Amino acid sequence: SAGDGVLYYRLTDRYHINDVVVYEVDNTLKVGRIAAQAGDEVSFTQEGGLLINGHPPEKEVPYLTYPHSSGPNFPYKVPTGTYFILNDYREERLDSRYYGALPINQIKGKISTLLRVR
Amino acid sequence: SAGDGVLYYRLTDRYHINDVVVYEVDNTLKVGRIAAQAGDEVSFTQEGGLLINGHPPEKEVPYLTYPHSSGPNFPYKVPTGTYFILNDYREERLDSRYYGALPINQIKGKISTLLRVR
Repeated sequence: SAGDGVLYYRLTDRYHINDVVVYEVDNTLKVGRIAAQAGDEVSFTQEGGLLINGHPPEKEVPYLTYPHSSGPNFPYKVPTGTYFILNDYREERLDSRYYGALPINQIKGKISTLLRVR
Repeated sequence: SAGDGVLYYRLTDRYHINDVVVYEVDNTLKVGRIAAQAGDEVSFTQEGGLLINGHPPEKEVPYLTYPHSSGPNFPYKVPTGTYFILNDYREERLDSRYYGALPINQIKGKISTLLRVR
């Protein structure tokens, strides 16, 4: 039946690494995770491993991560006030691997919970 | 600082028209709204108006809605067990206007609240 169509907001102080966000690139609203923040250096191994400040993150064990051929040069320094976003399905490479890190106005908010039909 | 990276789920009985969902098309996680459900007929006016079962929905007043040239034929009958999804920025036309209505396995869940930095 008809819902009221009201998406609520809750104000928060800051985002965290690993948060699931709604992000906007090319006027497209997508979902991904914050992988790095201002000042971080993002790099790749040839074996598909993400490196952040020269360390392989513990939470990156599950992911096989390849660059986009037209994205930024790497190693990549995340600018002030921006967030480096990665899709959890890493073979959809049109995240910060193509766009670079995103300014905060392009982060629409964090998803803490999804409601889901069984 | 580092968050725990846990997205929670809450089980719900069903989705509603106008709900904001995370949806998957071409292995891409996107955000849009449920605009129509199984059995509904979706049509367009030339002036950019969505019609659902031959009525212009009250909540469609704000939206200027054009077809994708390679999407389904319209009028379009929403199949059993599927959801017709529209992006709120309607000029990003790669929603059900291109893909058709989506089966439930391609609806990842409903967003009720976003957490957002001021």
